[PDB]
Amino acid sequence: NSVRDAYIADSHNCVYECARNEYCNDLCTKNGAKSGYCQWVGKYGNGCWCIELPDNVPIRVPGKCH
Repeated sequence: NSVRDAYIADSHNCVYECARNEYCNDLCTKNGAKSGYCQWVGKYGNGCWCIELPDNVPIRVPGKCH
């Protein structure tokens, strides 16, 4: 598939921390996702989670934020 649900990440494999769900919905949708929300707890801790984020945008993968 060309989309996936995951933490959106930058070019350094770092999540985007969040204080508001709105921040994440905006961030996710402007990058092509259908919606998003803030995770205050999750696999990698605090960060925005996007629904159906296209695969030309990075997601947090195993390893470190560098």
